[PDB]
Amino acid sequence: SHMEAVQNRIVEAAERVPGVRGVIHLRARYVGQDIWADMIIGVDPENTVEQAHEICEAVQAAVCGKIRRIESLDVSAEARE
Amino acid sequence: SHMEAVQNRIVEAAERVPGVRGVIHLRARYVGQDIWADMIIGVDPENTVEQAHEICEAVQAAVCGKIRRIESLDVSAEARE
Repeated sequence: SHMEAVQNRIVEAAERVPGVRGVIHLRARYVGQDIWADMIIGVDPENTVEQAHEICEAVQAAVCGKIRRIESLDVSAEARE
Repeated sequence: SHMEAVQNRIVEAAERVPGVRGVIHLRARYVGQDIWADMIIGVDPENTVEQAHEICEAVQAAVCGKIRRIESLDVSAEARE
C-alpha cells in the first residue's frame, strides 16, 4: 500500500499531461529507496509517431518532476480509442 | 530528507491554490505513519476575512487531496505584501 501510493501518484501525474489517453501499463520497482519504472500510455491513433514521442517525453518530465524518488522512467505509447 | 520530501510536496501543493502568497509556516510531524500538520499561508491584506477563510479551506482540500498520508491539517492566514 506504500507502493500503491507511489503508483497512484505516477498514474495521476501521467494522466494530467496533454495527449495521454490513460496509463495502459505501469511496472514500478524499488532499487534501494529509488523507483525504476516502465510505463505505456494510450494516445490518439491519429497522432503522428513524432507527436506520440513528444507526449512520452512530456510524461517523463511531468512524472519525474512530481515524484522525486523515481530515478529511471521509460515511457512508450500505444493507440487507444 | 524523507520528511523534506513530504514538506516540499505540502508547500508546492499549497502554493498552487489561488490566493496563496507563500507558505509562511509549516510544522509537520509523524504520528505513526500519518502526518499531522499546522500551516500559515500569506494572503492579500485587502482580501476579506471571509475570503482568507475560503483560501485556507481550499489549501486544506488541495493539500489533503494530493498528500494522502496527511490525517490532520490546520491552515491559518496572515497578511503578506
